[PDB]
Amino acid sequence: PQITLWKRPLVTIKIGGQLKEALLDTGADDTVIEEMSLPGRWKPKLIGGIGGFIKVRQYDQIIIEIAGHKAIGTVLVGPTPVNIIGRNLLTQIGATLNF
Amino acid sequence: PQITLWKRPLVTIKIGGQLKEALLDTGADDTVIEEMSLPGRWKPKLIGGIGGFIKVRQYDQIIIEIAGHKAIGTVLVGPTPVNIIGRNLLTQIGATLNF
Ligand SMILES: CC(C)CN(C[C@@H](O)[C@H](Cc1ccccc1)NC(=O)O[C@H]1CO[C@H]2OCC[C@H]21)S(=O)(=O)c1ccc(N)cc1
Ligand SMILES: CC(C)CN(C[C@@H](O)[C@H](Cc1ccccc1)NC(=O)O[C@H]1CO[C@H]2OCC[C@H]21)S(=O)(=O)c1ccc(N)cc1
Ligand SMILES: [Cl-]
Ligand SMILES: [Cl-]
Repeated sequence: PQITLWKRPLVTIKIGGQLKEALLDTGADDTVIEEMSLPGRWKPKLIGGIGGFIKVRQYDQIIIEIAGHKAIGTVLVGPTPVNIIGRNLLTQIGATLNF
Repeated sequence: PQITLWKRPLVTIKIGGQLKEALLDTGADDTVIEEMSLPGRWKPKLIGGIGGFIKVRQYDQIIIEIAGHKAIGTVLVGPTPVNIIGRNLLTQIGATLNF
């Protein structure tokens, strides 16, 4: 699609066999999702935004469907107030900003 | 332009006589920058992100050039780690997210 920005750019995602929704966020370097179970080994990380830092679990090579488009990459899990799709996955679906 | 997301989508911004850069951020409702030169009195506001909530300085009716395009609207000054152009101004310059 072509998504205008009068409201938050939220899309349906599928991760871990579950349908969720997430914000398409060109300001986020990495994808961060609310607490859930994912396969494989994780590594502890910190991410910082407005507000300060949070503790997250880093899982690698996770399959996610974004608005019907498959992407595979790193997913961070932790206490974000909203699920966020960052640039590491937006690049895999060929998302662009246009003006 | 049609901007890919392999690196941060930074663009030139001009406010008054000051040339700066800022992140085009579809995940930000509001535009927030770290400093503006001699901008006068502000109105207090709070905003929240990953991390928690911060006090910012709200300024209305600011004329800002964003990647060559003129916008007029609200700019927040506060402790943001990177200057961000949020949706309140992205809509004025006709930006859309595409995939
Ligand atoms: C501040 C940015 C450079 C970075 N952030 C992405 C950003 O889009 C967040 C994404 C976001 C969105 C909602 C809640 C928390 C975080 N937006 C945000 O803080 O916006 C603030 C200004 O406008 C307001 O509207 C939303 C909150 C306020 S972030 O969420 O801190 C972040 C940082 C690192 C990663 N990997 C993922 C996310
Ligand atoms: C996304 C979180 C689950 C990540 N964890 C953060 C941790 O502080 C959580 C933060 C936390 C807090 C509440 C709910 C989930 C996670 N605490 C926690 O798991 O506490 C456990 C012991 O008490 C039990 O009750 C709460 C969960 C259990 S962590 O994996 O230990 C970890 C630690 C350090 C870093 N940098 C990154 C990750
Ligand atoms: Cl530019
Ligand atoms: Cl002043």
